[PDB]
Amino acid sequence: AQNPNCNIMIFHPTKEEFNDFDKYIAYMESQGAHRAGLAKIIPPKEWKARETYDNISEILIATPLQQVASGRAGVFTQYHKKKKAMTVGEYRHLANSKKYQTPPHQNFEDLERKYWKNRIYNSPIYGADISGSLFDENTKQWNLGHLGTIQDLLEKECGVVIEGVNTPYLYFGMWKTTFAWHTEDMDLYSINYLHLGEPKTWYVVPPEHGQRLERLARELFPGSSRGCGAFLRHKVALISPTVLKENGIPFNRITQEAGEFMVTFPYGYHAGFNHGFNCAEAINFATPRWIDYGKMASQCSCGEARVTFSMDAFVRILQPERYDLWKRGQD
Ligand SMILES: O=C(O)CNC(=O)C(=O)O
Ligand SMILES: [Mg+2]
Ligand code: NI
Ligand SMILES: [Zn+2]
Repeated sequence: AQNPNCNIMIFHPTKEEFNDFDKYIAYMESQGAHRAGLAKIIPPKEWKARETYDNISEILIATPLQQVASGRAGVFTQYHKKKKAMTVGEYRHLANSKKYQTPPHQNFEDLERKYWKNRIYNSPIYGADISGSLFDENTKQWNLGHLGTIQDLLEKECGVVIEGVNTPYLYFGMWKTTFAWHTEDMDLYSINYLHLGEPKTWYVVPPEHGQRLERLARELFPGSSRGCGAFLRHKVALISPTVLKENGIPFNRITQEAGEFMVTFPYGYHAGFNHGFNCAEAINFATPRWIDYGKMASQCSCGEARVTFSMDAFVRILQPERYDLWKRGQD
């Protein structure tokens, strides 16, 4: 069995290996990459996503989200308070202001210590989930707006043609902006490219151990757990590495820098934070190996998780018994 300790693997494809996206994901899995739940891909030195980032300031962040925490430093939830629209140039100036900027620090480990000690006492503003792409249309390799769609994969594997579309999303971050513990919708893969700016630190639980994280989360968030049998789908709960280690939950950590891709694998729980002003692009995708995960994925039916148009067909075809209850949650 390849990668039996479920370590995060780092790949350095050549320009020739970077041509065929599906084939390289399958290669990474042949080496056991998926057992970690997360892998890093460093593009070949010849590759670029676009020529420059000098002309992005007029992108609009229509609904910036202020991430307000409740709880204790290692075990907290966050809610998202909607703020007035601002441009990327306005948001970058805000991120760099004395109120929001990254503090002085020694290295990534010192900054991680400061994040976990102090996150709850601040409310950073995240420009998340913005439909769009920063890949140049002429970038032919690993262009997140030109991937094979999940609807086409389902059709290729299972023969059923379905409605829906699959497009990327931009994330503009600042110091302490936070992504809560989650797997993807329908336990899909994700791919995330850090286009510019400061790093993003990730935490991940191997898919084979995801139920250990879920049982801890039910213990730590007991009211939320009574409210919903899949409340991590709400994407609001945070648990620190120290707390994970105290409770024996297997996990790994890695820091992504500008110019690097991360891939999350089906049912790989992940969480993390941004180091300072940055911009990432991410999209979900599927492979043949995903189908069995999609069929078994938990679902939120309490009404909180509210998701995209295209998840309807995935539930309807892969989980017909759950469809009626899930759809009631959506309506
Ligand atoms: O970058 C973020 O805030 C969150 N991204 C992801 O969870 C992902 O790419 O799957
Ligand atoms: Mg612009
Ligand atoms: Ni994710
Ligand atoms: Zn729910």
